[PDB]
Amino acid sequence: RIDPSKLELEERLVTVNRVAKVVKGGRRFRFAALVVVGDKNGHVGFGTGKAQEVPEAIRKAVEDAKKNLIEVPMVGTTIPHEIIGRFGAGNILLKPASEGTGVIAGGPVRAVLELAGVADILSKSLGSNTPINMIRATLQGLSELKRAEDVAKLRGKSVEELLG
RNA sequence: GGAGAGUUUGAUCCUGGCUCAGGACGAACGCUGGCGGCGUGCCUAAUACAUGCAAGUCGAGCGGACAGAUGGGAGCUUGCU
Repeated sequence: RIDPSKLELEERLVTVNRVAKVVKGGRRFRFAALVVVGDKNGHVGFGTGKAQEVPEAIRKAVEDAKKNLIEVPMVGTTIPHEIIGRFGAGNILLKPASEGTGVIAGGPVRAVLELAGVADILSKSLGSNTPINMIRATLQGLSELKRAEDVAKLRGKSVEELLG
């Protein structure tokens, strides 16, 4: 479903890109923005930020962030299993680990996983070093996650039978 | 038990290069330098070497030399032979 706006969003920015456009006179410098937005309890999202200024792009990032959020399973403050997302030439894989392992991730990706609350991820940016698509490389993989009690309900099977 | 970042462009994504942060040296150089353990210390020339030492041991394997004086005796200077 759609995640409601009845939460506590923390919304720290990642990068700012100044982005041009060439008219009869000369250039026109605007700014681009993207802000990873969420709580620390499993809801992550973002939106684009476009303006003619610095701070109003920060404002309009929050709108589509509250229009588009997504939820992640938090089994033991980890991802419950291993997955590899492949959206648009930026491959970023996701590996779970033990609870002491911290958050080892790429630059913009590290400002995503701490905005999940999930603190145990190994990852490695296989694909390109572009900030929009690396975040698209994360949530697309995080969308394809599964829960332990859910797939047993999908299989019509016991949850403990998935473990033993 | 797996971090990435600058760069082609007016601007964007890819693509693709190199660059960079890290870790080691039997390392050298520049500048400085108080000490203590533990460890290494000719990779090039297996090129040439002054000087000293680096493999001898058994007299219970053996002949002889080699000193020896336990005493014995000799010639006298009492110093010796």
